[PDB]
Amino acid sequence: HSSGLVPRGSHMANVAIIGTEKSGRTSLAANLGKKGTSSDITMYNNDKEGRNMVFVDAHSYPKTLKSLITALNISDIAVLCIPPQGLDAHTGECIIALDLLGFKHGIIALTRSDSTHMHAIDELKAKLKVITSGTVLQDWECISLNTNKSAKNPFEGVDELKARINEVAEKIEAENAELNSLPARIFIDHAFNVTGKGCVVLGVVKQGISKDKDKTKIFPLDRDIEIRSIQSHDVDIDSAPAGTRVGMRLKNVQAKDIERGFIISDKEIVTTDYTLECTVSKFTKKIEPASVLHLFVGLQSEPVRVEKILVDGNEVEEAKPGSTCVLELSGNKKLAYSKQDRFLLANLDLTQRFAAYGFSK
Repeated sequence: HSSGLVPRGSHMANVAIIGTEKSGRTSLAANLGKKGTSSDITMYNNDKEGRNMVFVDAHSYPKTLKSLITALNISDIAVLCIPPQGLDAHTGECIIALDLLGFKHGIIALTRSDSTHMHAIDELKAKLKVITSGTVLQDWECISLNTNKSAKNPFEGVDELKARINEVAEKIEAENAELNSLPARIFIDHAFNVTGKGCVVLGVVKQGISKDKDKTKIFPLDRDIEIRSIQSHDVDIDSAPAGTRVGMRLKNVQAKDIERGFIISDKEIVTTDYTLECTVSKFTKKIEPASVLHLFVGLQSEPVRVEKILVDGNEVEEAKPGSTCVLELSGNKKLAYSKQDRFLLANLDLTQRFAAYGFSK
């Protein structure tokens, strides 16, 4: 039994459209759905074509990492846009980020196809088979396409991209369904006041099934809240299973006290310090005590200091690129997380800024 006249269906996909400067990312996202919420990321909704699809354009990357990492941690499928001759520093940084995230499901869009030739595209596909070997991208399809209605081959490859997104989406729907039996968690990416509605948050159910009228909590505030209604693609629903992009009206909390990164759930860890078992990228600088990193967990991102580095429980003066270590980290702000949440560490002053992933010890 469910609300309304026709069940939602577990038909949905949340897709991140990412990549380097001048890669056709925004034009692709903009031609795949209707412009919705827009901050440092922009949602393009499309519930007109079978799935409730949300495409998130990380338009503030490469300027900021938060734009990219937010788009990624609310999405289940990544479309990495690489333009002709587009093997540059940011395409490399995106590949490294996806691989440090263990991001399973994606597609390479070889954009701007009308600006290039088959034989060049075949050479770039060959190249990418190399760069992505032994990474999570290794078996991602590369689809050549453009979004130029005036080209000789207008919108070639867009139908093929969409068909591959739907194939991957079907696999993710089964994976997310397995998570329905877990306790609900919802990650919030936006919060605002709505006249006559009060506190509304937008987010995605990460696991479990969130139900209308649930009495639960919000973290890191650690405050009791009630879910007054859940909306998906403009329609109120009684329940929202894992994977569902939601808008929720909340009782007992004010939008001004919520930030992107807050979590609705019955229990989360809240700390300002972290002890992480980390795997350091081969493509970063050795990590040293008392140095500065940026930490991302869920949809949160804050500066941290490395207090202590251990290898085999013994304290060391460095963690080399491409090594494993424990990092004791300290920070100012209280963050919420559970142990399943992958942490990413960055050095914002580098060229390739991603340093490591880790999990709470």
